[PDB]
This record gives sequence, C-alpha cells and structure tokens, in this order.
Amino acid sequence: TLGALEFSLLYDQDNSNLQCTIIRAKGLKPMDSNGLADPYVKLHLLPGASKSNKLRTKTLRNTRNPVWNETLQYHGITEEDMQRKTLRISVCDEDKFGHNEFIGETRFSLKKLKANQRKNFNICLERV
Ligand SMILES: O=P(O)(O)O[C@@H]1[C@H](O)[C@H](O)[C@@H](OP(=O)(O)O)[C@H](OP(=O)(O)O)[C@H]1O
Repeated sequence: TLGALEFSLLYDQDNSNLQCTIIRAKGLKPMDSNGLADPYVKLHLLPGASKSNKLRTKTLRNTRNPVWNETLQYHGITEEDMQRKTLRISVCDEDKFGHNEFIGETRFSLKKLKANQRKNFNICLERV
C-alpha cells in the first residue's frame, strides 16, 4: 500500500546513454502528519562515487498520484557500468523545510537490460 510507480528505461548503447523516464505514481501512502504530499523521485546508480550518481525529478505539490512525465538521462554509461551497476529508484515527499520523508523504492539490475530495447515498468514500491 506504499504505492505503485510507472517508468521506462532505454539504453542507447551507441551513445553511452541511459534514459530513465519517470512517468507516474499511484496511491502514495500518507505518512508524517506534519509532512506534505509533495512527491519527487530520486535515481541512484550503485555502486557510485556519490554526487554524480544521483539524479532527481521535479517536486510536485499536494498529490498522492503524481505525474512527472520526465526523462532523466545518465550520460557516459558504458557496458562495464551496465554489467556492474544497479539503478535504485526511490520516492520521497519533500516537507515544509526542504527536508523529506522516504516512502519507498524499487531496484533494477542493469545487466537485465538489452541494448536499444525499451523496457516498461509498473511496480509496487517497497521498503528495504
Ligand atoms: O542535489 P539534488 O538535485 O537536490 O539531488 C538530491 C540528491 O539526490 C540526494 O541524494 C537527495 O537526498 P535524500 O534522499 O535524503 O532526500 C536529495 O533529496 P532532497 O530534495 O531531500 O534534498 C536530492 O534532492
């Protein structure tokens, strides 16, 4: 009951480009009463040297069913990276002071992606 997340991945291998389209989420769970329903999505490539491994969607306002409809792009992504790394996608609510509450996540092993073949996801978030 944490919510479901919709997204699409495409590895444009010849251009060393991993395109992560964060589409929508449905039924995000209300948590902290002092929090806001201001959801956003964070991407992390693991393992990663921090900083550069992170991308982030826009933050929406007052919604438990956000539609970001946004593509985040990792450039300089090689086959060594696709074989070694995991993409962690986490959904958080931004609070009144710019901090946040973690709702849930999903992970995907990049070696399961075939070059140039888009893969569409509709998964339920989990806590780990
Ligand atoms: O530099 P950016 O573009 O802001 O990207 C931030 C980065 O991905 C952090 O890992 C994340 O921290 P948390 O996972 O702890 O939230 C932060 O969330 P934030 O919006 O709360 O700072 C993101 O905004």
